[PDB]
Amino acid sequence: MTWNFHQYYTNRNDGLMGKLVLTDEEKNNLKALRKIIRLRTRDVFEEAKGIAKAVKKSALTFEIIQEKVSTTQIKHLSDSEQREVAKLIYEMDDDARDEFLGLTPRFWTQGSFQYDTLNRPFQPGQEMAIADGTYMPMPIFESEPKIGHSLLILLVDASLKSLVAENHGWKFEAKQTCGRIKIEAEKTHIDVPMYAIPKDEFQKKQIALEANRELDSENVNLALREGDRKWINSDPKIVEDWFNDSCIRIGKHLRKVCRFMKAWRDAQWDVGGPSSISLMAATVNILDSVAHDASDLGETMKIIAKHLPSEFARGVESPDSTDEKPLFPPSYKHGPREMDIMSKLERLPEILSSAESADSKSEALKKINMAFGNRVTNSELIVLAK
Repeated sequence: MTWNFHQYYTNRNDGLMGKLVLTDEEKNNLKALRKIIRLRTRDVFEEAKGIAKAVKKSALTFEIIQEKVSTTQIKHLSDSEQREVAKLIYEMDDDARDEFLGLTPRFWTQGSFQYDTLNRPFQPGQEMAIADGTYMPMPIFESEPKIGHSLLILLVDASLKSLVAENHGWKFEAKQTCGRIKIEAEKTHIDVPMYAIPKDEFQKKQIALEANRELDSENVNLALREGDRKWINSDPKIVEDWFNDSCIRIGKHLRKVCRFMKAWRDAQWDVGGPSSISLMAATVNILDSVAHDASDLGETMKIIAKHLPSEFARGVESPDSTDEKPLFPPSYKHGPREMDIMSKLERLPEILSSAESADSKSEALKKINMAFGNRVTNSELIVLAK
């Protein structure tokens, strides 16, 4: 016996894609959540700007400024955080205060929601994620921009915390690269990294955009929450463009197989396993260099599973040239975490082979479900090879 799994993988109702692709409820939910954060963040920034402009209008004391702060949504910060915001607004010099009054936060979602490879969570504790970056158009800087790193972080945190304060079952979490809202009961969290981008360039492109119906990566700076290094050059559009380009170059099946590999990962580890981006990059390298047939994703997945251990062993380069660190280290550097990852990857082609030569459709299903978990239950998707 030899079985074909193309329908197992791709059927949009009962097949693996049918089980991975977010429901409408889930997808509209994530969009509603993102919209809610965007609205509050713009509101919080206006409230702060309103105070700034009152300082510009007439020299207000520091005590008056603390008073005004305490009545805005910034009141959801800690009392030390609140006075920190008041101090920063009070201390801003004329140049910085003008720039701040010009600042309007802009938004852009990154990650799997944007790559369109966001899977429904499998194991308990696994969550849907969405990252919506907040971008701050400001003059080009080195060291520190006119509008402080500190002030920008506090206002974004104030936005998130004001939303948490309005929602039972929401929780705020501060991370090194973002603020986070988690809604455990909805298996959802939203990340908000903050970026500085050149203002003059942003304005120029925006005018052309509206007239005709991207920014220079080197000056896109990710804010870091702690440590000596407040900013780092990091442009999420690099990876985003690379992946979209890869999809065009390889074909529409690229997104499906990346979903399958992420689903494999979610089934093999409740927590941990290779990052999604290392799997996508390794898969892209394989499909770029190995002949395969998109009309049979059963066969294509066997090709992928066969070549992934070699990809990971030699180490997986980031498609972003400016990242020094690989997405995954080469063998001579592997510790326990990577060794565990190598063992799982080496097992995959064995699993897919045993499914292919199972005695029946029901056993073929059980065997391939060792790789992806028991999500697909309709064994009739599995057909005899011709």
